[PDB]
Amino acid sequence: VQPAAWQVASLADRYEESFDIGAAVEPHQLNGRQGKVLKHHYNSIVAENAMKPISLQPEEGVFTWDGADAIVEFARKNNMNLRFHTLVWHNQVPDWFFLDEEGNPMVEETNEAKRQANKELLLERLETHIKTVVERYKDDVTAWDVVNEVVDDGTPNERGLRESVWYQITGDEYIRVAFETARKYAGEDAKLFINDYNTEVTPKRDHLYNLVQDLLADGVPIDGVGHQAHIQIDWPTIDEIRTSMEMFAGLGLDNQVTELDVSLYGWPPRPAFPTYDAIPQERFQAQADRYNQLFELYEELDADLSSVTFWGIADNHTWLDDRAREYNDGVGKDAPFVFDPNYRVKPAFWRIID
Ligand SMILES: [Mg+2]
Ligand code: NA
Repeated sequence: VQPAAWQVASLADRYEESFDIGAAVEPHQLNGRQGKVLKHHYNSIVAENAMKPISLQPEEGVFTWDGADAIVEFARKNNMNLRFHTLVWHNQVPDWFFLDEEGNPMVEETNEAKRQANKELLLERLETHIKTVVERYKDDVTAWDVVNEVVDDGTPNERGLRESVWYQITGDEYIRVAFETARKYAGEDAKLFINDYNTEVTPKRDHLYNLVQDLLADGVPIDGVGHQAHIQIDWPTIDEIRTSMEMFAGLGLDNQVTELDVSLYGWPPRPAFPTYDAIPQERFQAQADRYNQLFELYEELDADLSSVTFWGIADNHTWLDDRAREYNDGVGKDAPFVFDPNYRVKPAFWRIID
């Protein structure tokens, strides 16, 4: 019988000399016990959804600020650092960005001259998006995910870049423009990150390594790498995680762990247990060991790691459940955090609080 999260020692306090402790939040989770857990264990937050491009500009010139503002207000009120997630991504990004002046998808265009025009139009839209959003949240955001997931899992081109709508339309230019615009409007002091998953493993790691070396050499402003750390119990290895973080630190970049979850399953996450109560104790203990080693590593690397954020708060809310449902016929429960669905501490908590 584990105690409630607000009854144990604060994680932020335990790691205050090492790094921020962060959580991804939705507006509705800012009160209640989620609220209470946040104020007690965390000194940083990020918007799980309320700040992605489609959440902020769903039609051109129509900005929808309420959710994001609610999160800001809460960070402000509770003296918490705030990551911005995210200025550019190829999902939860609104359709209108990528349509030509006659409403057709720019990617379908076959004329090399109109494509060039479409590239100028898209980059202009991006610049206008970035400038507006940054200008509003400039004074509260302490770290910016300028771009998210622009590096490919494979290698479809020279630079190892995701051939998303952004790249198909503009090559690598949106990346340069994203950072340069974000620097421009946020000021020299703002911390700009390139955020991604599987940063721990090659080829992707090397591509990002190469890419940030390139961009830096050309004076494109980029302060750090965001390691999503959607990880599993036995993968990636501790040595892979360290090597990625220490490589990027070698370049003078900051590292943050930005969306950490420790799934009870592999990839794809099958077989999942159908409910939390069905999850055998065995799995909470393998997770607990994984967390112990993971936070041993983080603390060891704390010279080069400023923030560790979980992609959620307690196991009642986690996108991993969508994945579990997806790969197990609509019924499936994961449990990635150190607090359970009822805000009680899990074996993993004790392993990282000490
Ligand atoms: Mg420990
Ligand atoms: Na640190």
